[PDB]
Amino acid sequence: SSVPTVKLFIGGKFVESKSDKWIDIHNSATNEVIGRVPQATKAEMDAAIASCKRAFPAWADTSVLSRQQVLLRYQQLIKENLKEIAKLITLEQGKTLADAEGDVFRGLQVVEHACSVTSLMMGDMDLYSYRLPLGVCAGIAPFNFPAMIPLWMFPMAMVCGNTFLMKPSERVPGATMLLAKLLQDSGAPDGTLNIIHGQHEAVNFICDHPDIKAISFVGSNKAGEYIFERGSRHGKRVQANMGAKNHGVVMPDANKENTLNQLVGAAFGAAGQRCMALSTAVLVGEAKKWLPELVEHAKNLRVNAGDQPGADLGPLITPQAKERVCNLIDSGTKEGASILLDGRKIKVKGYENGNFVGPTIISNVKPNMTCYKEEIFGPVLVVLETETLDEAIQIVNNNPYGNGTAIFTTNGATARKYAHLVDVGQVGVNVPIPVPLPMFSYGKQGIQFYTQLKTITSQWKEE
Amino acid sequence: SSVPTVKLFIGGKFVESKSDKWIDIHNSATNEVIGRVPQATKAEMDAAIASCKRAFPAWADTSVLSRQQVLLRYQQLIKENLKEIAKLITLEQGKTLADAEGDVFRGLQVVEHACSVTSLMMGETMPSITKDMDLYSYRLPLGVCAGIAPFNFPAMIPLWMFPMAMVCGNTFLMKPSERVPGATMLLAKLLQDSGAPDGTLNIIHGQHEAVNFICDHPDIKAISFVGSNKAGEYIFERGSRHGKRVQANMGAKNHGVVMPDANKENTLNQLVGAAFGAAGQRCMALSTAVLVGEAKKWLPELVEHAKNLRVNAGDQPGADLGPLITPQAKERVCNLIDSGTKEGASILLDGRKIKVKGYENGNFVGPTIISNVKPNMTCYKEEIFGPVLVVLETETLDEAIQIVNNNPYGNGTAIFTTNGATARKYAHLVDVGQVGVNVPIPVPLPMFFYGKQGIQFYTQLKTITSQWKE
Repeated sequence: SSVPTVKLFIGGKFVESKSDKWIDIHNSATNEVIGRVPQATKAEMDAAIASCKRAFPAWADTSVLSRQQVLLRYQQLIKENLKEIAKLITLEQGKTLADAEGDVFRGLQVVEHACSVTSLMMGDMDLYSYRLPLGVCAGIAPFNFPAMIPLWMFPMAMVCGNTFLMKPSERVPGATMLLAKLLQDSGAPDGTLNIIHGQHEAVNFICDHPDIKAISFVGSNKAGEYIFERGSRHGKRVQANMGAKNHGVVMPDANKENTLNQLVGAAFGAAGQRCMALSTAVLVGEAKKWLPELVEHAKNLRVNAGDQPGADLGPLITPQAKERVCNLIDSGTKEGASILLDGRKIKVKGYENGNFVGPTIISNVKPNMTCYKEEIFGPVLVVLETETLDEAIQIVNNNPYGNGTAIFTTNGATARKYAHLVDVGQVGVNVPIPVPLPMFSYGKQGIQFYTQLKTITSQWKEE
Repeated sequence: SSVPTVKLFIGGKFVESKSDKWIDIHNSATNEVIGRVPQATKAEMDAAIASCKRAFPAWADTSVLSRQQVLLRYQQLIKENLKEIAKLITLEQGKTLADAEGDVFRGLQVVEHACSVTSLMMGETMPSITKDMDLYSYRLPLGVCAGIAPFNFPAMIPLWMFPMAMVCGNTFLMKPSERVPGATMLLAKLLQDSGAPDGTLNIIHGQHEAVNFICDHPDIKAISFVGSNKAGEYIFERGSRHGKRVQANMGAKNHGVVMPDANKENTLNQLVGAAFGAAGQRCMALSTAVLVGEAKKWLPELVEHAKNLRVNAGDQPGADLGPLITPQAKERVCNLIDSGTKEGASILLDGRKIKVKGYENGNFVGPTIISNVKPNMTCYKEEIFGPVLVVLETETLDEAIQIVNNNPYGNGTAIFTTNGATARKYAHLVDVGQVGVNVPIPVPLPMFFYGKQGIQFYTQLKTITSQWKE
């Protein structure tokens, strides 16, 4: 009758929430409610913070080797229960089983990397370089890679000696809850990790509470800047990889078939619901003639539920995103954007009630049009036209923000020129996704962030 | 005389400043005008930025080995021109010859350290991560950089700041202090003599308007500043607004703690040398001290030692502390001492009425020791920036640690004791990164700037993923 509720995580126990506000988790494949996520109340969040504070000293006093072994056990458990995580992802977010498994494998690789770190966490002029932890940390997850967000923050935040208070995606909490259950089963001390669900109000609380020494967030630029400002206001550490559009340049000498295939796979893969999604492209020179074949390749994609075989792309997380992308495409058409493929009114047999949206391609887009300004975060690929490499480079640089940029070409001179003159953190050559996840502002940067330094100097020979 | 002006340095020529607004440089020992520093106009700053941008590409494409050679020749010239820089510093800033010598010595040491960033500038690569797929990262300069130094350390701070941006491949626009630009001009001349490509370094002089320009201009990528807390916070906020990365040392407050189980004579000597050292004008000055236990009964010995300090001009011998930076600084120090006295703090030692024979016109202020200070008093909250020592009375180490923690912009302190457990307790409880043990100043080298961290700051990473399959 009543769908199950999403439990919290305080003091090493999945306690139930007393809040009255509940959000229904609608299955993106059929819009069927499959869960209920509550909004953490003030008392619940205060108890979570108290548990994190009480666990901080004990967890920190332990040696780096104990935390390393705990994280190794957690990684082993994840590897054992990878199929469960994949099924939970395909159920909640509707992502394909293959893409979910790949995401879980990437998260496991990130965890392993976090484990491979050496004793670096420790670090008459007797001097020391003790790098002590910060304290109670927190994190906010977007709707792109919810199951993987905790796998980025928990390993480093813990091995560094800090307690974490996670804010998972209220619309995809199952994956994070399963990951936390596995972590607890790994043998970690009770109270080391805590989890609370909520909305913008919860983000405000987290950014306002003083005990929160650091916070990490990824997603839209608006929320990113908002969290950055509200955190810097309270004088606490903040780091966020702002989501941005990626521009995939295509030279005429590049491999036409392979380039088109990779573009159609990256842009429309998982309905473009990736922060590294290649939502934009630039056809240089004769590449303009590839629009018909690009549309054909896009059509060749097989739309189907994430749990069914042969599913190349899944539906949108929520119907609100479908309405948003529809309105964006309508505005683009009104402004004069020449659309070539329209998958908005797609009716997937057996799942018409879902948020499925077929591949969409748009050409003749200009930098001043809303299509180039607003982030689609959907199965839409806006195509631009240029006459020379310099034009494409300038167009890509004009973008206010960008995480990754790809250029398909076989000439080494052109590739090097593009990679050197471009102002993007990550540059890919013949690869639409330079890195599976945004590394540009973690690894070394994460170690430097989640820790501090005390240069204890002493000249104590006389006494 | 005509009070020779401080000409600018744009491109490969020391172009004269056409600005109408000028500031007269006064000698702190006699308050006599010795020079006129210009207030760079919009056109001059635009020309300097254009020169920096035009020089950037050639300096970046140049091999790092050539930049290291240039820095080596510059350090050699500094070694040769040590005495000249020391004399210019003693003249303008008013410090003692020994102070300027040590300043240039630390600058040269940091330059030498930076000269060995060759291995650090090298990138990394992983061959064949996937079939016919490779990965490699390139470290590249940020672009054009800027520097804003305080009235203290006109040679050490630039020598710590700009050479890193140079070796990293960036162009630097140094904004020297409004009060002591001569040393910076001499350093720039020496650098130009080192064979550095013209246009790589540019210097402009001006008031807060210059800082506003440097922070507002978009071409500027990174900005560095050292000095007071207010100016540092303002510059950091403006850079964050305009997107400029700013690294600033604003926690200039420093506290000293002395336990009864410590070397009395040596601790007192070190405190007297650090607090009143160079008239206590340096940012990282130990102008605050917390006396615990028998330190209260030792305070008389501290005053006796402070009385031994000979207030005399730097040019003359026996100079332990020189005159203040400006007469307004002396007025402010006197006002702060008077406020502390009115607030009930006993002035165990007074130096306001000091009169150096032959240099009364200067801004000389003798050692001042203030006791009975409390957290609610102004002398504790306000930064003195002078030869004044505020002494707060506490009973246990916990009280001193709490007093230190009450000052968040206090990233610097030291503890004097003999027990290792006490030192560990002080290091842990105190929320300060630079914690010293039986040392007056905890490694004057400040940071949020230099070393490998400096390279990371003045450089960026570009992850390149290339798969030349076919």
